[PDB]
Order: sequence, then C-alpha cells, then structure tokens
Amino acid sequence: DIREALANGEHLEKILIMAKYDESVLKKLIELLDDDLWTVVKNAISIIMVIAKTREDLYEPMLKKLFSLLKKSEAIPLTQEIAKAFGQMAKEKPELVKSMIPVLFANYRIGDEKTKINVSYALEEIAKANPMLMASIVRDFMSMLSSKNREDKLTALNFIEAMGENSFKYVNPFLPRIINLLHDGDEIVRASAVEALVHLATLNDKLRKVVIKRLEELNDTSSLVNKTVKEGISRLLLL
Repeated sequence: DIREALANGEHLEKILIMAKYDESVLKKLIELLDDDLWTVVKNAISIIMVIAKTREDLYEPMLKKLFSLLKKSEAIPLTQEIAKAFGQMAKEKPELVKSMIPVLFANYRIGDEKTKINVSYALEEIAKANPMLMASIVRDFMSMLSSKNREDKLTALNFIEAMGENSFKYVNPFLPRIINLLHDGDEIVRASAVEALVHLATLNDKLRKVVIKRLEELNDTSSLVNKTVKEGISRLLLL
C-alpha cells in the first residue's frame, strides 16, 4: 500500500521505480501531496522531484503545489524538503523559478510567522543553489518599489521580509530605494517599509544602527505607523 509505505519511509526506491514506469503511480503520488500526514507529503515530494529530473513537465505543476504547501506545512522536515525542492529548481529550471517567485509573493498571504519562516527557507535555498538567479530575482522585486500601485510595493516589501543571511548581500545595494518608501504618501506603505527595514537590520549589525537612528528621528502622522516605528525601535535595541 503506496500511501502507508510513504508514511513510514519504506520501500521508497521501490515506489520510485514503479512511479517512474507506470504513469498511474506517478499520478497517485501527485495526489498524495494533499494528504494530511506530513511524512507522506514529504516522501512523495522527494520521489516526484527525482522523477522530474527526467520529465520536465513535472516542474511547473509541482512548483505551484509547493507554493500551497509552504502555506500548509507545520512539520519542519516537510518545510525542509519543500525548501530543498526549490533549491533543485533553481539549478535545473531557473527561468521557471524566476518567473513564478513574483507570483507567489503577489498572490499569497505571507504575513503570519509560520508562513514567513517557511517561505524564508525556500528563498535561502534558491540563494545557495543559484546565486546568479537570486540576484536576478532580487532585482525584479526592487523594480516593484518604484511602482505606482500600492499592492506591488507591498509585494516587494513582503519579499524583502523573507530575505535572509545568504540573500542579504543582494538587497544591501538597494537600501536607499527601500528607505525611499519611508517618504511614501500612503501610510500603509510607510509602515510596511518600516517592518521591512526592521527585518533587514536583524541581518546586519551596521544596518541595524542606521535603522535604529533613522526610526528614532521619525515623527509621523499615522498612529498605524508611529506604533510600527516604536515596536520596531524596541526589537532592534535588544541586539
């Protein structure tokens, strides 16, 4: 029983060889990505992803489903496996990663700790798998900072809050562009610019004193921002 073997990590190579030869097994493993049991989801991924290295068409549907799973995953081994899968598409299907990451950030809710962490792991794995792809994806979002539309700046900003230690050197050259949004006329964008700057300060000690100083200096009209400035002032001082 394919499903119960996946749940106990047994027969995996078996299942892979079967799925690799009988399409109706491949489809079964895809369908088991939706199972409530994480070990099942996990081991389905790792099998489908090996089969993908010889079947190009599995990548795109799988990437879409990974986006949903990063919303769904609560078990850290599953999270890890999701992130490794992102890493593997970053080396083998860089354009697909390039063209879909903005889709994830523009479409999906990424503003609860759980999601945030799950998403960070995947971008850290894209960043270690393909430095060039990564710099390139960072540039696509930093272009979204100038946009007129409110949503597109918050999408850039959500991206910047999922940055980590390995993608930090890509965003560092864009700082001024990001600080620039502290002068945005829409209060909601100002506050998100703050959160995002707050989050980058936690990655680098020098930037942390810059941000600190800056946020103190700031006096605003929105309460919805003044609060944001004050909470974040409080976090950075700790470190």
